Amino acid sequence: MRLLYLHADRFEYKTVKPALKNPPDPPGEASFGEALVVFTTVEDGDGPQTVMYAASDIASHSSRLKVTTVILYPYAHLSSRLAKPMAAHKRLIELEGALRTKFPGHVHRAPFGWAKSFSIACKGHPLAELSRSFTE
Amino acid sequence: MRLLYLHADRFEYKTVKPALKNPPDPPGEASFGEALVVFTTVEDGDGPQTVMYAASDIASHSSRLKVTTVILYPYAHLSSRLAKPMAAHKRLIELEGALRTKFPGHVHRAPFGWAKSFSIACKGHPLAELSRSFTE
Ligand SMILES: Nc1ncnc2c1ncn2[C@@H]1O[C@H](CO)[C@@H](NC(=O)[C@@H](N)CO)[C@H]1O
Ligand SMILES: Nc1ncnc2c1ncn2[C@@H]1O[C@H](CO)[C@@H](NC(=O)[C@@H](N)CO)[C@H]1O
Repeated sequence: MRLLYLHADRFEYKTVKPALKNPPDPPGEASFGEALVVFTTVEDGDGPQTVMYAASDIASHSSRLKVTTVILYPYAHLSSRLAKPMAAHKRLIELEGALRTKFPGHVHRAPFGWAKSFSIACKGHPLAELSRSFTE
Repeated sequence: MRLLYLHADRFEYKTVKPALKNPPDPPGEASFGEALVVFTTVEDGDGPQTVMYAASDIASHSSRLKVTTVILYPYAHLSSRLAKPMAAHKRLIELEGALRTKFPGHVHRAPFGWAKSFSIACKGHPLAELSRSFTE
């Protein structure tokens, strides 16, 4: 699993056209104030262990940043070892649930498999932009 | 070399605090209308060949998108095989020059080694977000 952590002043996205056949999530759109935006690429052989490590790390980083909102944003582009879409969707769902056990604020998982426009205003402090890798 | 191609409606950045010791570029800030934003991670053993492949690909993608502005945005986070900063700066400079030989519009290389805030409004069409890897 490869993550990009962007500490945002604001974030918004809107689903456009699908990028699968039947995307597994409904279309939709959402916008946020200050949040940690976590661009999330599920990799082959990401499993339950990987999910728990990533959840714990997002929680711990969020805690030090003092953010109360985390966006889990499915993203195909951070890796060249992708999990298949069906598995990736499932791991993203589990990540979202595992995060709620570890982090007390708002957790929003964006729709999987839709093309989306988005807008972010990313902070420029030293911890505002970080990458993480998790394996098992 | 690992690239992320974001086809933006608008992009802006502002340098905040440095992230090296003496950053090699001056501080500053800039904003743009529609552009291809190319987040660029220089990897160990990126050389002149790599630069020319990447330049040609950015040019060709830009051409099909019909964009007339390319932002080369130094980015440390897309890879786990980074080139050292001094080499990375040099390759980024060469990429910028090699791009001008291949693409006829505005080329802007953002300051290397500064922390920066930024804002992007990224399009949601099917080619708006792509990743590339180049080696030699
Ligand atoms: N292994 C994986 N990890 C995370 N997300 C994945 C995935 N495989 C498929 N996706 C999702 O399907 C859309 C098209 O591939 C993907 N869409 C996107 O990545 C857009 N935001 C940018 O192109 C994404 O929703
Ligand atoms: N191998 C490499 N490829 C591309 N850029 C590189 C680099 N090594 C160092 N940098 C630059 O130094 C800043 C801190 O590492 C980096 N700053 C950034 O990556 C911020 N935009 C986000 O943290 C970047 O300017």
